[PDB]
Amino acid sequence: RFLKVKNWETDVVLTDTLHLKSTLETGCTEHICMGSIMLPTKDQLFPLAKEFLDQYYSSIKRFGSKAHMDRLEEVNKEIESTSTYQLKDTELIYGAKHAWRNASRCVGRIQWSKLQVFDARDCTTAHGMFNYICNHVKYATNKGNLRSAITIFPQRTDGKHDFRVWNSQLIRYAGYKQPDGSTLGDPANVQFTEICIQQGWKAPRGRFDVLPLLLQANGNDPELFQIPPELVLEVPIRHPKFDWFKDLGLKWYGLPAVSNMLLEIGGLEFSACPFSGWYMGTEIGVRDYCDNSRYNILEEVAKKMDLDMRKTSSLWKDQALVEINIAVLYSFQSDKVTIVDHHSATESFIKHMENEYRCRGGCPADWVWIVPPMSGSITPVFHQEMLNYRLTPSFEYQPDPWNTHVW
Amino acid sequence: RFLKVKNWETDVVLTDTLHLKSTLETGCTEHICMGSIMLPVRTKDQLFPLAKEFLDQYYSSIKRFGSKAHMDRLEEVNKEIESTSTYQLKDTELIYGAKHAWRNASRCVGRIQWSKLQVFDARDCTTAHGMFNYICNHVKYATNKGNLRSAITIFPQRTDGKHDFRVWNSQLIRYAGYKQPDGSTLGDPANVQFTEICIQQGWKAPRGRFDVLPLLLQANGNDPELFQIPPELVLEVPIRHPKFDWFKDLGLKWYGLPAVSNMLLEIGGLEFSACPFSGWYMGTEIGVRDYCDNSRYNILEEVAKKMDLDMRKTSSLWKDQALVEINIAVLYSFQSDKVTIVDHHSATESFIKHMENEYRCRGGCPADWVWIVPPMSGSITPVFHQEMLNYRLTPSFEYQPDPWNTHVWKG
Ligand code: HEM
Ligand code: HEM
Ligand SMILES: Fc1cccc(C[C@H]2C[C@@H]2NCCc2ccnc(-n3ccnc3)n2)c1
Ligand SMILES: Fc1cccc(C[C@H]2C[C@@H]2NCCc2ccnc(-n3ccnc3)n2)c1
Ligand SMILES: C[C@H](O)[C@H](O)[C@H]1CNc2nc(N)[nH]c(=O)c2N1
Ligand SMILES: C[C@H](O)[C@H](O)[C@H]1CNc2nc(N)[nH]c(=O)c2N1
Ligand SMILES: [Zn+2]
Repeated sequence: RFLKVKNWETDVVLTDTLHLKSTLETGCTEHICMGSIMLPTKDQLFPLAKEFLDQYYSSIKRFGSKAHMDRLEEVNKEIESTSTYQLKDTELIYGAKHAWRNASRCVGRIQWSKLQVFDARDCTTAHGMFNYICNHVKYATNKGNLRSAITIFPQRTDGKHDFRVWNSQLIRYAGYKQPDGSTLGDPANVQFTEICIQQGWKAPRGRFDVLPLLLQANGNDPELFQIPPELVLEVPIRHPKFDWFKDLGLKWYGLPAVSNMLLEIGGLEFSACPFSGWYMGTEIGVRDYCDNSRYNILEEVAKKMDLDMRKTSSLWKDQALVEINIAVLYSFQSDKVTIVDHHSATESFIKHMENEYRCRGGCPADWVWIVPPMSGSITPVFHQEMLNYRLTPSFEYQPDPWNTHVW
Repeated sequence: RFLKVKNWETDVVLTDTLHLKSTLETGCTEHICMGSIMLPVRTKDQLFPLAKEFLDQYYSSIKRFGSKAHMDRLEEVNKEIESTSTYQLKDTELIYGAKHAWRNASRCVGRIQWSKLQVFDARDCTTAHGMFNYICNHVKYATNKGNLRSAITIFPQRTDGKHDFRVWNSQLIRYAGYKQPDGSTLGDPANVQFTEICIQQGWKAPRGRFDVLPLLLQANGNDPELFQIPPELVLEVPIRHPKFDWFKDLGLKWYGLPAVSNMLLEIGGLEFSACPFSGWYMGTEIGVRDYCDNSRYNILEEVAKKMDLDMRKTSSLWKDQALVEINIAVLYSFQSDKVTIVDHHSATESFIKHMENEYRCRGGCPADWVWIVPPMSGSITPVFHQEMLNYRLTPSFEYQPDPWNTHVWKG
């Protein structure tokens, strides 16, 4: 019931007590582990609200205070009469910060307490959402000195009036098919790009076209908006050795901003809650550039380096992978746009873990996601046992709106 | 109940029914996943159903389920258990069992080869000297002058727990580690403790960076005895790099035969505590883990310096750069010396095919993602994008405590 996690590089052992507060389920059973699967009412709501308020008031050293009891009081009254309740700003911010703190797949959580929270619960229209999102992008981007942020739109009422950002990220590149049968741009966004087209986007059928926002306010049909170019900070990718690298014509954006997730706090659901931090270099160079079903530029780079691509055993893929990632880090650092390498990030995360074990009694962590997609075992997290479990407040996946939307 | 795993590169979806035949616990619960945790005397009582289960499996595989031969065998095993509190496996069952423990080994990326396993039956063995001879023959057979063949040698099963056969080495072939008084380590830091035991047991240590350890062998629960593997049987490979000539001057070499000697093989309820097995190396086991782990030989810095990389900030990716050249070196050296080795691209690609073949013909393939994904360049291998289910089937290989922690010393 009290569990130990060992680091096999340092023999450091930590004891987890925090998992005993876990409420949600993992997909795993005692007969089967699903650790590598990507996705495994008034009476319902009051316990949830209670669990949250209890931990909020505990966090501000006022557990069992009259203020605490009064709040539980007031919230229960509100639920019974209204079937829902509203968070005070202090609770909202605490909840958002803790949803990040509890995000077991996020390596950047050492930063969790410095989140800037934008309260957009007063928003009513897609133009309103657009304004808030532009403000978020500009704040977070900060001319390249990135700052973590979340913007929180109104909570779900009866599920017929949901606020949704249809984009998976605020800033992504379009993807179009060709009669050539190949794929132009980012293959990840082919389907979303088409929904932009059918809704009326005028695509400039290029390779790196910043997608428009598709914004749904109050269960209404979603609308298109172009993010002001001047707010989208982009980075041309060059190598600090290979002059020919720039001729590949690669660029990437500075702001990584997840916008399709669901923020759950005290039983309330915030279906539109885009958030951003800053890039770990591998996200771009390993995943975005080298994944087969993404930009998949390995062979092209490999040829330009004149590598022996006859046999896999020359490790030409590995050699090219490294240089691409060198270039990404270099390009971002040169243009003074915040970025972290996987060595520094994972080093920070081990520090955060030990802090969390020390000051909270544990830290949920999904090893499959925390270990970087290159050079796994030369980063300290590889050797770190981790326990994965779900705490609330939380960020949850939710279905794509185009499968659900009653047009 | 059916379970689907998806490959996120190819969108190939597979369906697992095999997990239903899983009995053993995983460590995980509905509330916690222990997928990244490394490690999360049997009565006649529990023994017959374990025997029956195994023999039902055996007889299904040979298309003789429910046959008279099947029924007579259950009867025979039942009677033997009831009167002797245990039983002996036929040779055919042993072979079937060992192959299937390999097949079920969820952490082994090499399982495409599972049906090709030379099984050596050493159940007639009674002494440490006898064990040494059997292990010598295994090393010679498996090495095959560089053309490696998978093999396993099976010593007699556990009886009362007081007469265990054990190989105290973790691998048949490994280099000594020596803690120096200044806190540094000469040789392989992983084997410091075992090296000390050996020395205590009377081993005369040459005290160099690459000393092949002696075998420490326990027969029938007696105190273990030291033997030296004949050097001529230990195939080694000097590490050089195809383009960097200073690389050979690092003085590196490795042995060619990877052989695990400390696991327990469970078949039909019987426990085989000494069952050393060997395959061949995936290059990253040596180049990534053995050389570049901070807690092992740890040569990244020295390699990096000699390459004149920018080592001032990690963001130069000097570590990733040195790591790659070292792994190129390991592959180059082994191929050049005609010693069997597989790169992680080839091995993972084959595993995906194996795994897909297993879903069709078998209804599943238990796999541990945390272990199947290679310790470098993970996402440019197909396994990274492959959802996998982990569960425990028998026959199986299991961990067991190190024998120096449990052994009752005779004198
Ligand atoms: C500030 C620097 C940050 C860094 C370096 C960072 C790093 C990462 C990385 C590398 C991933 C893996 C994503 C993938 O491979 O798809 C991730 C996922 C995630 N991050 Fe962060 N992050 C940061 C900020 C944030 C913030 C501000 C939040 C929320 C307030 C957050 C919440 C999450 C969540 C919920 C996931 C899981 C996403 C999923 O399941 O697809 N992160 N993070
Ligand atoms: C023939 C080529 C083989 C290859 C390329 C191969 C590859 C591997 C690799 C890379 C690992 C991970 C080891 C680690 O990181 O500690 C492993 C583990 C394992 N393999 Fe193999 N293997 C082969 C043969 C075999 C054979 C012949 C057996 C048994 C009959 C076997 C059973 C296992 C088991 C039980 C493990 C898990 C060991 C542990 O948990 O420490 N493999 N294999
Ligand atoms: F389960 C899935 C199946 C298919 C696609 C998927 C999308 C998952 C990969 C994306 N996860 C977020 C990636 C991302 C992008 C931009 N920024 C961040 N980000 C920002 C701060 N922290 C993370 N993360 C899930
Ligand atoms: F749970 C643990 C905690 C700390 C160390 C540990 C040892 C792991 C490394 C051993 N795994 C086997 C390594 C190995 C060596 C030589 N050959 C093979 N090999 C041969 C065929 N298949 C694998 N494997 C476990
Ligand atoms: C199938 C497997 O779970 C999947 O490929 C995961 C592996 N680990 C990951 N890790 C991160 N950070 N991001 C990912 O998208 C994935 N994908
Ligand atoms: C903590 C973590 O489970 C541990 O370091 C694992 C990670 N994956 C591994 N994978 C392989 N093949 N071998 C290992 O020793 C490990 N170690
Ligand atoms: Zn699990």
